[PDB]
Amino acid sequence: VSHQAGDHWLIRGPLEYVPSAKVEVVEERQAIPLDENEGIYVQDVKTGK
Amino acid sequence: TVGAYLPAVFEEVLDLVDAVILTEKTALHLRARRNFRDFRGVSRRTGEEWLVTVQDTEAHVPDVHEEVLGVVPITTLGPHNYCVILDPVGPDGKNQLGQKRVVKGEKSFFLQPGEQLEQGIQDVYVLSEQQGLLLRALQPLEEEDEEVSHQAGDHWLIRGPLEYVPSAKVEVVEERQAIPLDENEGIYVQDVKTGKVRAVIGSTYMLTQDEVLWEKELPPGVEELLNKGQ
Amino acid sequence: TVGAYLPAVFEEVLDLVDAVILTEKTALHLRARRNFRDFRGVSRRTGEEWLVTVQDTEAHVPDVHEEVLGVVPITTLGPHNYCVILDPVGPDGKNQLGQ
Repeated sequence: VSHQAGDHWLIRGPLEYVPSAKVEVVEERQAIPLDENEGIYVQDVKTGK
Repeated sequence: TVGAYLPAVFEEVLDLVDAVILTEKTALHLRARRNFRDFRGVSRRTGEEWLVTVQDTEAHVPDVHEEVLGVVPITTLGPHNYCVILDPVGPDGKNQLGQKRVVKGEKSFFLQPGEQLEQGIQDVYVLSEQQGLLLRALQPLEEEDEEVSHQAGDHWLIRGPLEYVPSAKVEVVEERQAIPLDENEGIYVQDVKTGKVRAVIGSTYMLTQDEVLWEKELPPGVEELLNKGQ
Repeated sequence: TVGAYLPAVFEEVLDLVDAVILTEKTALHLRARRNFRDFRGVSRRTGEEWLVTVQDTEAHVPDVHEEVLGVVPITTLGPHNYCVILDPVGPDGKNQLGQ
């Protein structure tokens, strides 16, 4: 896979990661657990939706 | 010559001069006190200045014709760095007085005599999708960027996932950022070139080069009735 | 030469230099005071720098041409460790400045 300068992407799951010299770790991210009745509101910042 | 030197009767001994040992992080800056051909046979004129570097010799004993002006540390640029060189040396080996050269990237070099950096060593702009720069042309740009031309005093916007290093002919006017808006939300924008005001509604928006945010005034009772009905 | 050394009339004795004993956890950092060919025959330029390690010799007597800068401890990475090296040495044996 290829990425342009300034692009953000997410890596997830059971894995080992060593940041390449060309990559900055922006933040640690964690999944939110939700039962069939529970939810969250999320904003897609690229489209604002 | 190594060993004990015994001077001839008319040779006055003055002092011992030790070598300046060069390293790939340093260079020696010299000036000619008179005309001569140097350590590598290059003809030097009076008051001429140059650098000696490891590619010439690993140690130099400064000649009786050479004034040592000092040791010059290497300017190192990281992959994400740039710098602007004032009075840069040209192809005829002379300082290009009043001009600038912009240097980018994984590069290390010594500033030649009379060169200096405009603002030291600087960071490349890395812009995300939500970011842009407003740029001003100080002089005409012809094919400088991506097969587009700009007149002096033009403004334009660059946006999105890119690296940017401003050409010597370009001023960064401002850092500019997109405004996120859901399908019912909006902003008023005035296109200053035509003067027209419009509502931008329902998507994340980046103000193009001509535009400003426009403030809508309401009659003095209405602004309260929007809060009371909120 | 091992044993008692008797100096010739013109040889001024200065001092005894003991060997730096190397271990697989250490290396000796040296600089050349002048040009020479070293303990393994490698040509050294003035102000050049290098490391001596157990793979070269188990003990090293620093030559009169070699300035001892110090002992370098080994950098060990566990299976779960990583590190970033600044100005790393390239294929031509020179530091890649800024990389």
